[PDB]
Amino acid sequence: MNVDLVFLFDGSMSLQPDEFQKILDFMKDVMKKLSNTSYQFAAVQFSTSYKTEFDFSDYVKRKDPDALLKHVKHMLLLTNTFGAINYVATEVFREELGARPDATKVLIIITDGEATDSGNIDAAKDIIRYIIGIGKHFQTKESQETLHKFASKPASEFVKILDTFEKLKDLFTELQKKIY
Ligand SMILES: N#CC1=C(c2cc(Cl)cc(Cl)c2)C(=O)N2CCC[C@]12Cc1ccc(C#N)cc1
Repeated sequence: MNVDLVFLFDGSMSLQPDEFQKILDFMKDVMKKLSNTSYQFAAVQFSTSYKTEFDFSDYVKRKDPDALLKHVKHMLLLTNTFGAINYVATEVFREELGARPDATKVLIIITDGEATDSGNIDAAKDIIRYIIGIGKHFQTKESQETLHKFASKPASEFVKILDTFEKLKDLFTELQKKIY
């Protein structure tokens, strides 16, 4: 499983303390589970601006999820998802940062609300994109469909809607079952 995976997580002011922590814990749990594989990880927090919490080359050093995300500061601003995706496509998937030319590129977007910006995201066309929409903001079909534009096709497979943050645990279990 030679995959270069980037977690692009929402750090807007809409996330309460425990909700942000559950997002961080989900990323850590996934990384820990896939530590003995060819997976390589990078994580970017997005709100109004974007910040690479750790790059692929950082992950490779000791593969310590707890340590890699210990200094994360909850941004608590807006939700500029479109710009965040372009940021990942142009500033994170770079060989200079540890990305592997022959690895399959995957982007996991985790958010709890609609984007506060707009923009072309063709820069991420060679990236497999999943989006995890969490919470009441996505309780209606209409709101859920706004996430389709960020994900790969078909949305039925790349868009994951979770009613609560506790469901991240359920999602993780569901994902693990697929690789046997
Ligand atoms: N579906 C799915 C997949 C992934 C994915 C990961 C995260 Cl963190 C969240 C979400 Cl929404 C999707 C993922 O990275 N890959 C690589 C290609 C498709 C797959 C395949 C797969 C690999 C490993 C596991 C595990 N464990 C399960 C499935």
